Amino acid sequence: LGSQIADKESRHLLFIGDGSLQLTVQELGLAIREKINPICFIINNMWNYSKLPESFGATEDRVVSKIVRTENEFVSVMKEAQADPNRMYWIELILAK
Amino acid sequence: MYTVGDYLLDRLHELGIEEIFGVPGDYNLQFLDQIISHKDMKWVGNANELNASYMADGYARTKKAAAFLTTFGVGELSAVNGLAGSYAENLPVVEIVGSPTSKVQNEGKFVHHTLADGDFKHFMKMHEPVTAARTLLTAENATVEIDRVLSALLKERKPVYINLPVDVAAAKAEKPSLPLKSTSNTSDQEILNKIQESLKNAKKPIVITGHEIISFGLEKTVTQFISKTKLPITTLNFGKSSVDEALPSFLGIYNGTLSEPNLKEFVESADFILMLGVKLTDTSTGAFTHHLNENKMISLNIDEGKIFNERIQNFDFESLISSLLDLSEIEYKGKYIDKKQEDFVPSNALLSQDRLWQAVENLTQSNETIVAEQGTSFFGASSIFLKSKSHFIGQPLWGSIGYTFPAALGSQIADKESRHLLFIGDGSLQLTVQELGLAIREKINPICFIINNDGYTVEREIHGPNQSYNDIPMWNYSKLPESFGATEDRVVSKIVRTENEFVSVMKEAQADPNRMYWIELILAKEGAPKVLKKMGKLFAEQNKS
Amino acid sequence: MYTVGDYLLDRLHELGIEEIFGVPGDYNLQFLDQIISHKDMKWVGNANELNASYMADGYARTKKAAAFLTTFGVGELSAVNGLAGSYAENLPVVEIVGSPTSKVQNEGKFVHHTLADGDFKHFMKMHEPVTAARTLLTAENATVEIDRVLSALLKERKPVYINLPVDVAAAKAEKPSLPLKSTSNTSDQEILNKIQESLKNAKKPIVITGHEIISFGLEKTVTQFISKTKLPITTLNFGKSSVDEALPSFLGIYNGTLSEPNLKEFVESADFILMLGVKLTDTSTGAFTHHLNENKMISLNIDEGKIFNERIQNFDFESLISSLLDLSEIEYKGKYIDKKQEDFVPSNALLSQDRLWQAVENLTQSNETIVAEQGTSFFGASSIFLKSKSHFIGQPLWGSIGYTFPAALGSQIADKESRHLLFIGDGSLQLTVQELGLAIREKINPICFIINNDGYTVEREIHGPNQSYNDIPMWNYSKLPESFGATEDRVVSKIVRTENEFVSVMKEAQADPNRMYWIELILAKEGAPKVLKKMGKLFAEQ
Ligand SMILES: Cc1ncc(C[n+]2csc(CCOP(=O)(O)OP(=O)(O)O)c2C)c(N)n1
Ligand SMILES: Cc1ncc(C[n+]2csc(CCOP(=O)(O)OP(=O)(O)O)c2C)c(N)n1
Ligand SMILES: [Mg+2]
Ligand SMILES: [Mg+2]
Repeated sequence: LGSQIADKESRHLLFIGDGSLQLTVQELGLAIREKINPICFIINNMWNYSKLPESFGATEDRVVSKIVRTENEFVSVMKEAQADPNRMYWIELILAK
Repeated sequence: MYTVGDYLLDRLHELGIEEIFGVPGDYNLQFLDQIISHKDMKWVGNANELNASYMADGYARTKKAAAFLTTFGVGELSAVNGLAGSYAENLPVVEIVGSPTSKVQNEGKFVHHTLADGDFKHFMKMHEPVTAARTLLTAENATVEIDRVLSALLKERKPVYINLPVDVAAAKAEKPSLPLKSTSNTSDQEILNKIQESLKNAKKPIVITGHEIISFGLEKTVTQFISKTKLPITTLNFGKSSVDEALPSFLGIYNGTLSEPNLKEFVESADFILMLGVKLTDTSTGAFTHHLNENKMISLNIDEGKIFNERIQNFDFESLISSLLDLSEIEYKGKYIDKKQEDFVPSNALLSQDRLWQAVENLTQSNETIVAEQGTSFFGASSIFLKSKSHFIGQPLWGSIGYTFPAALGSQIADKESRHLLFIGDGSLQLTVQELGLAIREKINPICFIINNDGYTVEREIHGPNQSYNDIPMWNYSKLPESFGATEDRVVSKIVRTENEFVSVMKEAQADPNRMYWIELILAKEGAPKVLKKMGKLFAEQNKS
Repeated sequence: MYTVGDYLLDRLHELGIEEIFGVPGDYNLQFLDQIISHKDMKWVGNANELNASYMADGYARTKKAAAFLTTFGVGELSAVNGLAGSYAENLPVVEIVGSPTSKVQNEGKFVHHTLADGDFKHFMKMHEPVTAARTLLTAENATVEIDRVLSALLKERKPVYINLPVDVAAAKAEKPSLPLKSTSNTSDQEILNKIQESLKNAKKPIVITGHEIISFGLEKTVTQFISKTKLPITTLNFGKSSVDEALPSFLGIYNGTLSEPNLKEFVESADFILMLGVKLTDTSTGAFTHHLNENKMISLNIDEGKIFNERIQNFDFESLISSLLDLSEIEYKGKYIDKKQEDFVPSNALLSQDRLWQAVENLTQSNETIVAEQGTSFFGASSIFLKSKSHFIGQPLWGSIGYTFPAALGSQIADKESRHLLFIGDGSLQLTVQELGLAIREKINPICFIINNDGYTVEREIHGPNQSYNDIPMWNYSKLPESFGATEDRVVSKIVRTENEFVSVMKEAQADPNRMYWIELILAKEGAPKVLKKMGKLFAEQ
């Protein structure tokens, strides 16, 4: 988030595990307030993080929430996210095996 | 000791100028020494002054300020045409003119580079209609005058002229403490609200940006404005790249009835038009076949602007544009046009005009500057959609052929990180070819395409297709670098006839950032881009006896 | 139909103009057709407008009138420097500028080649200080205006400017019946007598002629004047060849204290000076070290004159000179100085500057024109004695480098019977090289010497000998014709390093009148003519 604020011109892509995100998740508040637009991928594997932005008061005009399970879904959401520089993306990846 | 020369150069540094172009003469030597000694400034000497002025122009386009040095009389009058073109298209170029010692000027002697009438004031007078400010420096007025004219450059971004007598350059002065350069008593605030109110209300708005945006280096501002709002945007070819064409709300180039139908219909059916830094010229409006209803339009320019046919006098162009970012609750929720872009599949077919530009569009990459000379090149190239973070240089208002060669080189020097692609016709290259020397010396690496169609095709399309005045001597263009002293480790020379060859050489060139490419394209004389088939008939119609 | 365009061209024919130079543009295309149609006029299109203007200048020098065509804005402003130089050295050049239709100009449209301010009058205004007359033609005023400005050209032999809108060129007009264009007479008669009386009395007179003689094509008059009288004569370098240098009473070039001592002493000890068409400039008077006492001098110029420090305003320059033939009983019985004609003996020694010009002087032939660019070339070449019926082109007042290349070509076209020898430096050739194309197309046969001394030597001699701004990118000059599409049956390329090589190539070139010669001379960067060793120190002083 800090880095993203440091350079608005560089689109940040975050890859964090659900376990770790829990430790600092509260900064989701700041993300919403500061209207910054990173692409956050939260890899699964204990709470239901998908609907976290909504809890922190974000609307679909601010944060877009996704769940990805397949390859097609992944490709689609990646392109969709990169295509939209004006919103933050909150993407839950479910990895196989 | 610190001198007037030093002062001028430090001031030029503050404008962001890192290279000065031009040609030595006896009356500008010595100041030339001062340029050398300044470590933050590099001398890039041209073959001729006209080329220098064109090169400074191109430099200004990219660096956002430029300067070149000539010698009194022969130098300045050689460059006047390029300076004229810098005035016409509004580029911030300083011309420095080294002149004889004030002792000689006052004694009114018949010295070289004069009319032997002892008058030293003719040439500055001749520069009146093509400069925003001019000055003949004295030891006394120097600092004031330098600051006056450089301020005017900042204000208007039009070229300015400084006559620097030998002895005046060597005269004492103190380092500048205060920097160079209100709100129009915030009369800009009313305008912003009217723009904002109009934009909130519009069911289908169009932003049209133009050359003046480039003049002030506001491209990134505009791009960021369009990005957040998602407002539909088009540019004229006079100001191509005043926005990032890769944005999803960029429609293409609006050029009167020569526009692609969908864009034409979008623009001309809009309920609100916001024109920023635009001038409607014959070549940029499809021979004045534009339909931009003034009653639903707010236009802003450097000098003036209009709110729904009501002229405003009093505002600050630069910050007014900048303020567009602080508008709010602007978001376009409508559709655009079908930006369906296809893929080029080459064959062994000989290279045609339309196919060339199709290939160029498909093969162009990001972080590139595209320079196109008047003629087939401009007509074809200007219609291309650029990749992200790309730039375009064309001169469709002033329209001086030969320009793009030096200009390309200047621009390339201005930003080493942006790969320049030059498209110049055989006819035009002949005007300014000598700068090939500089290209080799400066070890810059542009990709030059020379369109050899055995003459002035655009002229052949306007009038006299078969007349001898449209033929030019046929040089062997590919063998030019060798003549000018280039080796294969500096310049790569090709001749291209087919589509496959073209694709291959394009990729090969873009793949090698460390060498300049000199590519001779063989197109037919009869061959012209679709756009020009029409526009040539329209030029003839303008010039009907 | 007969048109305004036709009128202009017929008028131009009467001035003796047989070729028109320039560069096409949309606003001059239709008139360009008219040039083609006229069988008595040939279009010779250049690469750029500046080159065109230089080429028209050179043409004027020889043909005694010239014209070139440009397009509004971009064309005319490119050429302005060359036109300026035509004003400065007083050459009769017509610039025709094709402009948009009067309909477009009146509606004040933002059309190409304008500042998008709807003003069509800027560029003509910019031409004010470097033209003797200008006009923006209309359908109504055309014939009158063409005649007005072409008359001014005849009067002053300075360049003139005609703005020709597309539609105005196509507008109906009648063929001219009267030819193109006196007052002062009693003061002409007085002057002639004063000249004649002074000449009969002088125990040691000197005639000094200058550029204005060339301007009016009075060279033959002057030569015939000097021949009958046997009067001592010298020219400045500003007007070299205003007399036949082969005459026995021609002393050499007077150039202040840089003059050869004997000439210097002759001129400056004269008891009577007759200066015709002369202007004293820094470069033509050895940095103003001339000593021409005004009290023993009658000077005549186009614009004004002096009889022993008494200004005249009222006279006709041309016929006043012509009248010098109708004097009587003038015959000089005194001595001259000394023409130490010594054959050049070449060795395998590398080519030096002083040796070059010695060789050129010895090897030059009759019926030749010598063109020399500012720099080592001008300094060396201007001091040469030309052979009989020879000519010289140099531009020491305006002093625009690059000039001599196009100018040489124009002059060569002007008189196919005079073999041109061009001496241009590497530095200068870079400005105007593109005209090599035209040279090949027009199948003209000049002998071009390129003095490759690896930069601007003259600048190196004034200031900053080792500075980077005095270096130029080094081209392979000999390989230039090939690049521009010449074959060996059109252009012969040489590289010369030694004296023997030079002599050989000179003779070989002069022996072959059917091909152009492209000769690259290798001189050292430090090497400069004796004249320049001094004159360079004096430029620095200024
Ligand atoms: C149009 C123009 N630009 C610049 C100058 C300044 N200038 C005068 S002589 C000269 C050097 C030319 O050198 P070159 O042609 O190599 O001759 P060299 O003295 O080396 O034989 C220069 C740059 C000028 N006189 N005219
Ligand atoms: C300085 C200048 N001189 C003349 C013109 C007139 N003019 C405009 S385009 C053109 C022909 C360009 O021919 P070329 O570069 O060969 O283009 P192409 O054949 O690719 O159309 C001419 C002569 C001009 N615009 N600018
Ligand atoms: Mg072409
Ligand atoms: Mg040289």
